Amino acid sequence: RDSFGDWAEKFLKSKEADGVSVSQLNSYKNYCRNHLSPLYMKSLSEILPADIQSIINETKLAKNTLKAIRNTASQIFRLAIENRAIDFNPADYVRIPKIALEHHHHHH
Repeated sequence: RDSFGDWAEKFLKSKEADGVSVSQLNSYKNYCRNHLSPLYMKSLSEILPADIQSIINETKLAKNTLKAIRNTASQIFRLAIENRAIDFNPADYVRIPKIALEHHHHHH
């Protein structure tokens, strides 16, 4: 009975009350709204570890951004674990792909 959107909104409000910068707070909101959008409408029990990994596959941005998305999710799941809504953190099972060749591709 615990939707990711529920806990995400609480996490957002939590950090807003914690005293983070508005731009920073809006960053969290953007992560859960845009990237974790499919998850936001799902329940914690309906969220798959490989499903989050799929979001990382579809999100094609810089390393820092990819990890930031996952880190944000991890913190949200941790909050859920605090209330014991979910029993584990699938986001911490998500690994950030390091597809990196020393030789340049098309973009020099």
